[PDB]
Amino acid sequence: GNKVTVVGVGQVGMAAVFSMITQGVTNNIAMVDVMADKLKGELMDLQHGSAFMRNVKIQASTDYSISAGSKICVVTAGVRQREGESRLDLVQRNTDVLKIIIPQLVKHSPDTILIIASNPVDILTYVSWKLSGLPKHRVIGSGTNLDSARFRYLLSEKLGIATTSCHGYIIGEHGDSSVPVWSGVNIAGVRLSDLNQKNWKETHTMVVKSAYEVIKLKGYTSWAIGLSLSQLARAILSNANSVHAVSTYLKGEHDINDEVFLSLPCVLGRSGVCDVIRQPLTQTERSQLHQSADLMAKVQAGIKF
Amino acid sequence: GNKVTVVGVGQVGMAAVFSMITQGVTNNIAMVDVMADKLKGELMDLQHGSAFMRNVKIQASTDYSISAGSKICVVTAGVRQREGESRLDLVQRNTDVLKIIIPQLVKHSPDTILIIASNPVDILTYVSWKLSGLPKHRVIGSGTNLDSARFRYLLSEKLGIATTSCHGYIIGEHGDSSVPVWSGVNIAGVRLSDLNQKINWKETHTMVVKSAYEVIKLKGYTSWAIGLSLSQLARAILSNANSVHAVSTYLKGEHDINDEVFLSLPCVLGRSGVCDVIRQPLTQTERSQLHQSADLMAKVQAGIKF
Amino acid sequence: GNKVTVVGVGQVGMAAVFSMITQGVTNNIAMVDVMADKLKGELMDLQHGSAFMRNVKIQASTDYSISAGSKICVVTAGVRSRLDLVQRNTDVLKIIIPQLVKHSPDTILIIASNPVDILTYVSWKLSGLPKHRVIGSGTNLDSARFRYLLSEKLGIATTSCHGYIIGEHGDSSVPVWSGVNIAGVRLSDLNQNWKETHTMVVKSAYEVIKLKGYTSWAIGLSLSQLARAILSNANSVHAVSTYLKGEHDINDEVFLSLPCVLGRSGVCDVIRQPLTQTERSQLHQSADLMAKVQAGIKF
Amino acid sequence: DTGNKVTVVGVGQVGMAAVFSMITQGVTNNIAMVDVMADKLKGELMDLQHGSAFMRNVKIQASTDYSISAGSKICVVTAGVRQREGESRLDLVQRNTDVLKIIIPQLVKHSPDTILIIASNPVDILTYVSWKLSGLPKHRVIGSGTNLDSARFRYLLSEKLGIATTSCHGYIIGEHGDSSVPVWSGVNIAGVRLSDLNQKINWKETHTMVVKSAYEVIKLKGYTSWAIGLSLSQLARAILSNANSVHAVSTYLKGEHDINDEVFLSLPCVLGRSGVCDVIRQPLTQTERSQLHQSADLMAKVQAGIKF
Repeated sequence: GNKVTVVGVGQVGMAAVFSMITQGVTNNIAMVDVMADKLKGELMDLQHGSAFMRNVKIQASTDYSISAGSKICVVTAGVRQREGESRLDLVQRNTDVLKIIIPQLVKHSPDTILIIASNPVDILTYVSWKLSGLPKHRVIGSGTNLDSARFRYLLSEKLGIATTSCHGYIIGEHGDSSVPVWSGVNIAGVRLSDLNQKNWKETHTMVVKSAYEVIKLKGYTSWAIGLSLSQLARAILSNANSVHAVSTYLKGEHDINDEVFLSLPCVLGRSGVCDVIRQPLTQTERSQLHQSADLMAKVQAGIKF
Repeated sequence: GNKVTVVGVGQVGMAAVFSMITQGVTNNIAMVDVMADKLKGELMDLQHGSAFMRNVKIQASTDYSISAGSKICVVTAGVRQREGESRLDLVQRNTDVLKIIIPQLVKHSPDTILIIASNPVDILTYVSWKLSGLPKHRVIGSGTNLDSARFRYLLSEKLGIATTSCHGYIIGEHGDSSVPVWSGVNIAGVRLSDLNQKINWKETHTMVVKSAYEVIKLKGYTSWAIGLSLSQLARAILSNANSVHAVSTYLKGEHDINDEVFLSLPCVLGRSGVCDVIRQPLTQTERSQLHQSADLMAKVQAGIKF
Repeated sequence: GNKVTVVGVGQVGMAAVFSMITQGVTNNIAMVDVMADKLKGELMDLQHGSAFMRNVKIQASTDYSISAGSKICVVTAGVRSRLDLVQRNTDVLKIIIPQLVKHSPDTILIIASNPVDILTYVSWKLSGLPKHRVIGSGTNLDSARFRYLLSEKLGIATTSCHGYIIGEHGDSSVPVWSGVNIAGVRLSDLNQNWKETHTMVVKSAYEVIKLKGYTSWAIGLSLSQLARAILSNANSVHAVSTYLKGEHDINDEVFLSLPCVLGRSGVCDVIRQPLTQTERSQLHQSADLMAKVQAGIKF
Repeated sequence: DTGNKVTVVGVGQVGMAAVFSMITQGVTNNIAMVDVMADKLKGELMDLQHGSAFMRNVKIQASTDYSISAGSKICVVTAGVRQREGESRLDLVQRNTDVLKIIIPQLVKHSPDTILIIASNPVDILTYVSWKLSGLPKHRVIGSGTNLDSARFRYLLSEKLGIATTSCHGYIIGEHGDSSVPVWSGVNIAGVRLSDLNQKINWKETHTMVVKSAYEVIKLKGYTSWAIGLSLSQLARAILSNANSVHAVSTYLKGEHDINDEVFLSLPCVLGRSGVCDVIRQPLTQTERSQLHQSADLMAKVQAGIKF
């Protein structure tokens, strides 16, 4: 009832699996990738570590039949952009990988929920949704969940107040164009303009600026997205109805008419997206969302399915 | 540096002790009361189950010396209201008990923080503060902390959304006249006036207060819920969390209140006690209710024989 | 499914429920007793505390129908000559047990009423359930405290001190010294008297009742541990009152504690310890006496 | 406050798995990472901080300057080379010793009261090398040794029997790897020795599986990371929490089991805040003693060829 499949045993996929099994998110994991020896090595390494825990089942194979009956499939596979490759060509090369992966996941787990983590995550969540044939509420992307959490942490740190009392989200397109919803940020219910306790825009820039600096320094990110994926899996498996900013089907919210995926705070539970939190955005916040959706729709129109 | 004393091994005090040691809040607990056999029996019952919890040092005695060096003293000792007993009579009977307890705690733990959990909690937090001689930020009462948790739970149940995204506080005087700060309620950053979700409101607060009294009417007392509440408050302080909790706190100087009373406000709690008070922009109706409660509290305080 | 019903909302029953909900053993609890106002009072007190926790379902009623579909039913209800005391508890259980089995035919029974061994036998017989689906709290608590105190004396963590008390709960229980080891080293071999540790574990248990009137926290924690083992399918080993006939050359159909492997189906297996003649004679002496008392019970 | 400060040396796959294990399992809230790769250190630091909302509050430092390790209670040493094709044991030991000659004096310079946990391979010899280089008391230097293999051993016994690992007891001791010693004389299930077991749900195969599967991991991905990271986190917790729990770790062996060689090999040790508080003295059989003595003999000879 709690089986999770992770596709891709690179840095992100292995950090996701390891976060999930050690944080007790699930005790039933499958890993799929194309490199048989690497897959078996990671499988055996984790099973040797399972020694420290109780009842953890791990499987791994190049054969997607190993994923059968998964409640969630987490997709981390993709390609890195080549120098001088266009944005559309990079999306298409990832799409061609997902053409192979996505229908196989659904064939073996027709009731699954998909969580897409491959970059660029918003358009590849749309692509995976289209390829899946699944309902819109059963396909999400890791989106801005990690950035929103780090945002709240940094606000909490500046204020000397626990993160559990500092509330707010980053929405929209993952990365530099994402939208800090300052109009909803509040500390114990007090909006920032109202704070009388014992500029801020840099905090958003910092969060999206640190994320790209990691890749330049160590070549990739792994731990933070791994923890974010583990949190999203827990919310779904435990039927938490907790709220997470994740890439989600956007058309029909915020006057957006383009069929795209961008991050919004979503109520997540066993059926997937139960509802989206409808934030009263300012016109400035809304216009940025619309601009991201328009540009993303234009790239999507060029994808060859 | 994590020692907690619990005064009173009645239902509330034992639920607090059990909550703290089974949830890892502290590993160093002292229980004080006047009932020597009951203290020893509770001590030995908790010790008999030692293999089923983290290692903990537990002491129990009628001698307050075992409380020496406590970071927090949780005071749950007191009487239960008698049939027809007036508020003044009940306050004075509890004050008489506190006159014995409080100076002994402060003698052995001059640097302690007091958490008062006897009813009526707001006035008895004031009494304990006045008797203790301690700084105002080092004496709090359980206040509306549990009421506020229940408030957010009932919002969560009505909306189908986890309590971790349903935000709001009940402030003021614990009980029928407490104040739901509707103006600050928000769901994932969305005020109620702007809420547009798939899955009236004022009933929720009435449900919190009516069900609270119904517990006391049916079994005679509350124990489990308040025990968990006190364990959460102790955790916030011991762990230096700077988390926000609605607790009975020194009110003069907040919201233009000039009465030296204690009522609940959301407090930032850490190792020093109350680090700060969250200053909510109250509506006129919310503010006037707080003021009326403060005025009535001052009048009852003037009748207490110290 | 993880629904647990606790029968009896006295001190032991409430301590078991509170341990289970706060230690995360289950999020689906039902409580049955005969006093409705006390029942709703406890229900509501726990529900208001669940405000601090995620999705916990609690029900409480004098009607056994609210126990329907329980994976485990924990029975703490009892009454305060020894045959007459056993008879009065049997009459109470004559009403309780058939109703529990009616509403949860696939349930496992954990009996906590005293005297636990004979009342586990009585519950099993009244239940019509397979022997592997009815256990008693038995010596599980005393064994755990025994290991803790050995560890404390040796200055080594309890997780490396191993051993069990078996047999009849209380003064006649059997410390199985032949199986006690520290990191795989038997006590006679330790290169880094003892009987007093067993005596004090059973002496302490009775001292608590004289001092505060009852025990609650320790047995509550023990019951929570047994429930977790069953619900999580741990196959962990716990000394519990269990069907004895056929083990250790016992021919009488009685219940006493042995270390049992506990999982989703109940007792998966019994750990078969090589007992000394003294250890086995004590077990047989207890079984012999239990058979004679059971022979006088009017069902 | 550095009361639980851990330094991890080396931010390769082992060191990062140890760091991540410790901070996400709450073992310590104060960690320092030291290596020679400035950018990698900063990237790992920032990656872990980026995920700060998803773990308990923690102070993380990372630097090529060992000054950041000052006041560490434990230093976990994972830096080292990977054996090259055809490389002799002597050559591999000396290449790792060259690295430790740099690392160990710097650790004890900045944390004179620290405990060392050595995790580079070959762990038993390199624990001896680190002890000699550190000048620390014998009970304050240990190696990861056979702790993980003992846990896997107990897990395999548990899987064979259908009984939780918490009731399957036993240790592998001696030299980590092919020559390690399963202490069959001390293996027991809920207090019952294997020769007495009569339960519902070839024994030697279990130890062979543990050693052969460990080698296979290294052949397939090139290294182990997740399992050893969890093992190191468990050892750190035992020491930091003063647990006095028993772990098979590489430890000073002279004077135990009639061994006269100043070597390190794994024995079950009681671990707490002072380091090794005591060694569990198992009544080993002739065969178990023979294997342990042979490993100690050979290890003394390898140690004699090390150039300090």
